[PDB]
Amino acid sequence: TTFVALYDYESRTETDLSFKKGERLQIVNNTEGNWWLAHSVTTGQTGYIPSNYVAPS
Amino acid sequence: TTFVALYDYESRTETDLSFKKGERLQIVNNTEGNWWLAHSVTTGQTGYIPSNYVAPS
Repeated sequence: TTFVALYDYESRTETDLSFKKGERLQIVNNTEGNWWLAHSVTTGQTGYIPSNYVAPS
Repeated sequence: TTFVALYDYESRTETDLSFKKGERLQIVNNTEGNWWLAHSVTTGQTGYIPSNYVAPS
């Protein structure tokens, strides 16, 4: 499966991809899973996590 | 819904969350969508993208 960018995006970190509207992108298989923005109830810290590292309670 | 961390994770960028195995985490609503590792066919560059910025071809 190929995706098309709907908008321009500028990278904020060393790991995200900059792209322009119209680019064709393919999903890369990755053991970490998709990444989600999460809040730790335990510590109060907040940021992105790799989905394959967690499980529902 | 709450998730539990299955492993320790150390942050690599300014935006990911470090956590220890056993922490309780909640998903933050986010306009960007989940993030996926992608390869640009157009440019050859590779990195994470916000899913809500793309659509299937």
